[PDB]
Amino acid sequence: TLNGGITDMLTELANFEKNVSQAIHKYNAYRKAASVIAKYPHKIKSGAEAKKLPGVGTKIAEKIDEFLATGKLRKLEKIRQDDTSSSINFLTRVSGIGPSAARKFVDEGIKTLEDLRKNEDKLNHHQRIGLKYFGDFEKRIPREEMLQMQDIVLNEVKKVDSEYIATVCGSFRRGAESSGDMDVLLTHPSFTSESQPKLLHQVVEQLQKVHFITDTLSKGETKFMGVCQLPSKNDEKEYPHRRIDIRLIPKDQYYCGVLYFTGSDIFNKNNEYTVAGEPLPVDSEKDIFDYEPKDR
DNA sequence: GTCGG
DNA sequence: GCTGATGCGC
DNA sequence: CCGACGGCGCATCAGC
Ligand SMILES: *P(=O)(O)OC[C@@H]1O[C@H](n2cc(F)c(N)nc2=O)CS1
Ligand SMILES: [Mn+2]
Ligand code: NA
Ligand code: NA
Ligand code: NA
Ligand code: NA
Repeated sequence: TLNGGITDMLTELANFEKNVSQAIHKYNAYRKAASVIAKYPHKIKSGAEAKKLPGVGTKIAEKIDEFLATGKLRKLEKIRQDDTSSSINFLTRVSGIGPSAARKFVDEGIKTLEDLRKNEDKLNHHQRIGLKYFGDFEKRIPREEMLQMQDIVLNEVKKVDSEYIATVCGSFRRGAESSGDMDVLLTHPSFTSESQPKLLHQVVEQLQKVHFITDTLSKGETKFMGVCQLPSKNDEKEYPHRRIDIRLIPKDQYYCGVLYFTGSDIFNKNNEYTVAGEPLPVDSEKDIFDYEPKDR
């Protein structure tokens, strides 16, 4: 809301550091700064005022000054008009195209999605899938669809083996009314940290079998990443294709896993598996609290 | 780019 | 053919 | 001044 022009500017500069300059620590400096300014409850009137906040320093303060005087940054204006840099930044929006792959393409004169379409042969598997669903992957998912998606996953996991346990984590578990993707945690009593069968593959295969899963970006023994889609009517309009992650965790580390991927971000910082220690037994998420998703 | 040893 | 490094997403 | 700044699974590349 307040400082939005400032926060948009910073997030834009951040994206240029990451995607074009390949300077990841500066990308995080701009994001840290964008985040503290976003939570600052006043409208900022000067650089010096901003500078007081942790993560805002001399250079960001002078930039805030230029923006406040002119509504612009010479530097950002210039790079947006720049064909190379601007194209590199844009292509990274395609899932599977990082900063390195974006620069090689634009060096060969491949600058748009149309150019990408004409050169399928030059893309790897992840990248074709990302191109194909380019607009779908940017859409958010309504809760209502997430509940329908949840219904399909719990039903089908349970069909393969009733001893599986599955939990849809992320913001959704925290009760959020939209979500960026679907993250699912899976375990099975026979998979323990000190032990294993194709417990991921059988679940992925059942969901492909009923046409919930439509494509595969990556798939190993522990982690699957891919695309899914709700069924529609022949009459009604098609659902967008959605991202879905599935992680197989051992039973002991499960509730430690759930806790971690359920979050939120800020809440956790207050490990994933959990002066070297010795591994404590957990039958539930509350054993950890001992040693509620919604209010987070 | 910002922080802090 | 194998291992170790890098790119990528999150 | 000058180094830290996050870790991990999977796909794919570089190198032997
Ligand atoms: P995605 O569904 O965006 O995020 C869920 C989990 O959060 C963890 N996470 C996210 C992230 F963006 C970064 N950089 N690190 C990280 O550990 C793991 S996936
Ligand atoms: Mn997610
Ligand atoms: Na500051
Ligand atoms: Na990308
Ligand atoms: Na780049
Ligand atoms: Na995810």
